Amino acid sequence: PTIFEERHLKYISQLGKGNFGSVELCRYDPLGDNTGALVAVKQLQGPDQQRDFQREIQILKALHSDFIVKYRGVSYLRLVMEYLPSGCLRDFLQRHRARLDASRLLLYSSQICKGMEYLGSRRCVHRDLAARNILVESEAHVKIADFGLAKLLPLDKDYYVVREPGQSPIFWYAPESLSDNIFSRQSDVWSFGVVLYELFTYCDKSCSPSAEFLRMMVPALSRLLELLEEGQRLPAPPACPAEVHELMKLCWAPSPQDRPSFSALGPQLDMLWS
Ligand SMILES: *CCC(=O)N1CCC[C@@H](Nc2ncnc3[nH]ccc23)C1
Repeated sequence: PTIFEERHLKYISQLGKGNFGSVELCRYDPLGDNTGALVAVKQLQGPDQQRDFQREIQILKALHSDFIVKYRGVSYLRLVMEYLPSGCLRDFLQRHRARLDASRLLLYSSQICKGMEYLGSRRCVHRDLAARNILVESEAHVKIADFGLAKLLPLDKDYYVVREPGQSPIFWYAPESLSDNIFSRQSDVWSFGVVLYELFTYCDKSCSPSAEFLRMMVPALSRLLELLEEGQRLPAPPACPAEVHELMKLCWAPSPQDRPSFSALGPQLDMLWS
């Protein structure tokens, strides 16, 4: 049930790639007759990376929420998760933009905020919150995924300092992450603000965090950190409700201690409805 025999995991396709592993679509088919259930299987494509992967597995196994991708088990080596055929929220928002209204965007925002609130209560920093890392379960249900960069906060420290700088697109990182590699539940809040912006632009590539920050934009990271320190922010998405934009601005407070908490954002997102 929680142990998946390797010989019964039948390879179908690649669901994703992202340093230093792959997510594959597999069918767990012990009968070998193509009637078994579909599963998403993560594996490393390294000694420290192996320690990193086993930590990811321990983090995800211990998470139990409707807004967090379900852990199924392991195969001995590989992490088995539930398969969400709708895939990432980024690509989903692009294919269904003429269908999802403000209410719907607000429902996804609420569900993600509930998921982050729960991660925070687990002393877990996600570090990579973005629409491409969030999965769609159904039309009215999103779940947070990709815990490959997630960190557990020690009981006496509310932040974590990363040794080597990030390998993710710089446009989701908080100023303190860009300058000092400081990651905390508050830097996750900053990233959540960028997710709100992604939602309200339906992840449109022309006004995307990368496209729009680059045109507002010496190394690029230092230049982005300069824009941000001056108080420059991403513009309100086209037709964005003022209140949603005011929330993104709060998430984007310069000092981590001034950003609203996930528990304060939730009732506010729910009040705007869905
Ligand atoms: C945006 C493309 C996309 O759908 N992605 C990014 C690559 C990894 C994919 N992960 C994934 N897809 C389906 N079901 C999953 N369960 C766990 C991880 C899963 C998402």
